[PDB]
Amino acid sequence: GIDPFTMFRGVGTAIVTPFKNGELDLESYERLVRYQLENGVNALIVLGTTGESPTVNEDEREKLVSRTLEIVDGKIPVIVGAGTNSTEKTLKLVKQAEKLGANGVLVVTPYYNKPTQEGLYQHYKYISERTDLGIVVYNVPGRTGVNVLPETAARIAADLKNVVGIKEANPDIDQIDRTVSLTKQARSDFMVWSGNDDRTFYLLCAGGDGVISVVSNVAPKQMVELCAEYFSGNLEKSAEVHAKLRPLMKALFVETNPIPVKAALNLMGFIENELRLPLVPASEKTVELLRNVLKESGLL
Amino acid sequence: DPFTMFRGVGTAIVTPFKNGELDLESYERLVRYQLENGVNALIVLGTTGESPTVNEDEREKLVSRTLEIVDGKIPVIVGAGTNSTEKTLKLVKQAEKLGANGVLVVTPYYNKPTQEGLYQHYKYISERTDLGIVVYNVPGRTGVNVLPETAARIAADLKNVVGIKEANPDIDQIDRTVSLTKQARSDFMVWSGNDDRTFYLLCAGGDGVISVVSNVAPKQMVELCAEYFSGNLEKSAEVHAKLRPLMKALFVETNPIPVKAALNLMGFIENELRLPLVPASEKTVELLRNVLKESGLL
Amino acid sequence: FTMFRGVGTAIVTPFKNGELDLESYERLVRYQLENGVNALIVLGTTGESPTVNEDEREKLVSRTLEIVDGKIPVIVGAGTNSTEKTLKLVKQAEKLGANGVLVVTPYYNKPTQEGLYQHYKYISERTDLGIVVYNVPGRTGVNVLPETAARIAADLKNVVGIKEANPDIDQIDRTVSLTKQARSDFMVWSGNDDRTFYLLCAGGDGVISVVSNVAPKQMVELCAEYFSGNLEKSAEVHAKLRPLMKALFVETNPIPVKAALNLMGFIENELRLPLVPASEKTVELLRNVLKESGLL
Amino acid sequence: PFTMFRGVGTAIVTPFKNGELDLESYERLVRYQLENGVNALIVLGTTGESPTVNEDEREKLVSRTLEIVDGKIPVIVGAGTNSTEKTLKLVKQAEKLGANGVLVVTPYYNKPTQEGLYQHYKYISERTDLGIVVYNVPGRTGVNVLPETAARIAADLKNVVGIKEANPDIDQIDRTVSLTKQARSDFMVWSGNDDRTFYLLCAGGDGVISVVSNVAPKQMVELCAEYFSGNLEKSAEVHAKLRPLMKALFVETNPIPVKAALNLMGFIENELRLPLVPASEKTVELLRNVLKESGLL
Repeated sequence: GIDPFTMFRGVGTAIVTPFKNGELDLESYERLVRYQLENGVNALIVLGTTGESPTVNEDEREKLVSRTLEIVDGKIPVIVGAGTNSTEKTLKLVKQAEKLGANGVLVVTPYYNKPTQEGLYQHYKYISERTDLGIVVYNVPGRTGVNVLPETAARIAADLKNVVGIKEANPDIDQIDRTVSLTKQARSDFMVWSGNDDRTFYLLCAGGDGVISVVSNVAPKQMVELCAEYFSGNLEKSAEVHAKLRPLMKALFVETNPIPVKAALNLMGFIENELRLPLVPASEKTVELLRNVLKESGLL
Repeated sequence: DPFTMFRGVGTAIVTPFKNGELDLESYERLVRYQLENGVNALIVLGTTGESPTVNEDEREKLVSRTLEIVDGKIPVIVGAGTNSTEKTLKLVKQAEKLGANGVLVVTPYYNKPTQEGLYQHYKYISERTDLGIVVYNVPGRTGVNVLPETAARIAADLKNVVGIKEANPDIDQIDRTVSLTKQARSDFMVWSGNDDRTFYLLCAGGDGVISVVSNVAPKQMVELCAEYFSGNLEKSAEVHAKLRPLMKALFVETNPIPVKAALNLMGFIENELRLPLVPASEKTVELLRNVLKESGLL
Repeated sequence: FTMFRGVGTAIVTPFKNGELDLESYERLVRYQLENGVNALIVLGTTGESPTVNEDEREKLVSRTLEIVDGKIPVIVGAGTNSTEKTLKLVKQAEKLGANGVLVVTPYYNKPTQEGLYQHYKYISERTDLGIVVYNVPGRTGVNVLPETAARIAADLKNVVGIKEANPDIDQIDRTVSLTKQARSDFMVWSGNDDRTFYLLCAGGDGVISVVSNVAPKQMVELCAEYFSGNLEKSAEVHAKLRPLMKALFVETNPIPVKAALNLMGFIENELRLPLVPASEKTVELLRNVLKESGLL
Repeated sequence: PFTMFRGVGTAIVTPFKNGELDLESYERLVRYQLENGVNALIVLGTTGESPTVNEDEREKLVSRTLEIVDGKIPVIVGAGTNSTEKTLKLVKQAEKLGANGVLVVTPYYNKPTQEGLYQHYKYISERTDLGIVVYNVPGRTGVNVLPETAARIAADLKNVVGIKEANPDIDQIDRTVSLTKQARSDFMVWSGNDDRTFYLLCAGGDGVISVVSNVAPKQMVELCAEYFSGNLEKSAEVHAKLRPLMKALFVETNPIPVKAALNLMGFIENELRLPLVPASEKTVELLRNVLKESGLL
């Protein structure tokens, strides 16, 4: 089976997970979700890297996913980060998300253990055969130590009907170009979304479908506009939007994400600037950089 | 406990599987092969032991069986780190309860902590456990590199941290990790995390290796270190050069895929792994056949 | 008007019996002019500038200029890692009647960013010929920072543009953006065939090409579709050309392209040491790709 | 055999003053090298700014070097370009001037194939009597000589005496030493990075062609000499003590920092030729501190 509502185009926000006094801060979370919804965002990715999946426990995951679904109420698909480096454990998280009523799962290539390409394929196949959710492959070699080859992504697209697309966070334009080209040749409706905000414009140019975004946490309307202008055939306006957002795109990565984005959302009054070890709050220099860029972007 | 402060070879031992379960009889044979050949420590449930796919119940069985066989002859150090500081503490406590002599704690992978984050991660754990802790740096797998200055800060401040397994292959890092850590604390241990860097890490002033190659060639890796420690640098270098083909072959695919194929060729285990890992290709198996034969191991 | 838009072909320097093959060469120039190429770059990397002596240089540049008869710009590779020698080469180009010079960042000696600025400044002030900065860190060991490129753009009016062969999309993006903010009319051409489409999307002006040696009409088309406002057709030309773009770099350029031009009957497959002719594997690949491509 | 030195070969700078060779300062430097026990001199290497020294100056610099040295140690002349034809010419010029050997860089910028590199050195080998030193420096050239390629060279071209290995990867260092000496037992492998010298010696190599020895000849000599004497701990201690200076000399592209340093020491004018320019104030201040710390100032 499969859930086609996961086949979104445009911006899917990899939303942070707000904490306060060491627990989930769902009141702040709800404000953030509504901020996304009110600003034209087309999907919500919960418990991705940006949402600190490594440090959110099982009971917290269920609470956060359920609350998200309640707020969203079917307006846009809700896609849940649910991948580890164990194929068995990954299936368990996928099934928990399915049980909760999620539309889809975002499933990272196993990190740290560096599986072969055939291993990656078998990993997704095992999951694909045991769920009715739409599955999004998540490639981010900088974090995981492994890169899904475009040919491997294409084989997945052809064989695993459950897998609806891929979040491509390898910043190499050769990879972006070939991932878009090969997967869509294998299956014409396979989606390819940028996993890098600053690659979005070029991934659209390559023939892709949008972005699963960090920037949209703080600037959803602008990221939406970037994509919307492109799809409208207004390449020049899309590029101008991309240009305008550049300072913010870079500033959100001067330290490991989500450290800067949480500092920025705290500056804007949405959340407490609290993360879980081994992550720690942004440096004073990062915070000063964000303050200036946000003010210059009219967000503060 | 100075027991964990081993010099020489600590074998990062594989976890044998058969028909989807732990193969503890094969594991016992491997452990005895290690003991018979003079290795100075065992590291259980490291990367080579497929820690990501071995469940909690299996971890208990595997660690208990190891201690039963080893019977206090050499330290048993248990891999017990995740990318969550809270969960890592839990794993370390379980390891303590099991009777581990120490823990090997990988830098959090995938979430790319800052240097202050790495420090705080080890400080949090170090202050809350009675066991010796070995920092494990392996940027190629984790996405993060512990700077030599950060390792030195850890050595100076965290008395519980007994040393570092340094698997960053850059000789500049190797040189500086050894130098800065031992300046911070004279008996801070530094072991190579790469078999083919062992010789140079020894030259840099380090203490040995936590090894993949010793799963199949324990005696030769022990000889490499022993020749060095006894003042015979050129003989150590010769041992190194003779092992180089085997050292290279064991990483032509992601470890432990080749080492399990090798141990299977040698009759020790079934060639079985857990997804997302899969058995070695025919090309890899053929290479191992040749290299193991040349080495006098087949 | 060295400010060309579209395709500027980095043409190979044909040899035969260890001497310049000026006969084969002229055919190739015509092959170029017939298919709407917008410029010619002579004695670039692809033209084996390192192994072509000064007399050959002169004979080659003059023969080129006579054939082109002013139809399109002739831009001559004239750069070494010595600022003083580079000037000598640039003045020579200027005297033979070149329209512009392609000046590679000093290779091998890894100058500082200030060093690169003073390098182009010194040359720029002692010539009245259009200058193209040429950045290709993979070969030279140095990368012109976009901010350095933009400082060149703003300060040195003689510097007309940059050939950007750093394949990193981040660099491509920033080079285009900063230099054009510094100076609206500053030109940025791709130095990698397989980056052309993206460089165009980035606001660039075309490509100084290797592939165009063998498929000039297609490269021109790739650009023309883009300039006309047909982004999708352009991307398709780009995808269709992908096999050939890759095949031409399976060994160090121009080893593959010369082999290809030989398959197509244009030149003899001869290079000068330390370059040697393509392997059999390379040749077989090229034969297949060229056929699939309709060029053989 | 005279060319087959062990220990320190100084890649000596080329001094300039008011735009011309400063042979008077150069002679002072050469004497500083000899006095401090250096085992060879490499002239017109990267450190000697070979790209910007004209043909006439090359001759004047080489001739003066041989006159001062008068056969005490091998004088090896940097004589390689990215053109095989031109390289042969420079090699012949060096040979006619009386150089004891030539240091021949892998062709830079045109990225030759492994076979091309082999044919490049074969072509030169068969056409001169001088000992040739292969110079591998991928960071500057864009090409890396494979250890297997260097071993083929060792086996085949009896005229090639050794290699200056400036690829800083310890794997490459290890395998270049290992494979070349297996091909030919007396093939020399010298480090082309000061901060790799200790490890290259441990690998079984033969010393270093050095930048640091320009300012600290005796210290670099001691590093190698302690190792060769079987004094591993002492060699390691020299290595550790030289770390600050080794790093400071490359905070900007060599020879920018080493010229600033020699100028601080009063040996030369701080003048380079474009596209090189003098060291920044930050670099100058670091060198001052590091040199005083090292007892060189």
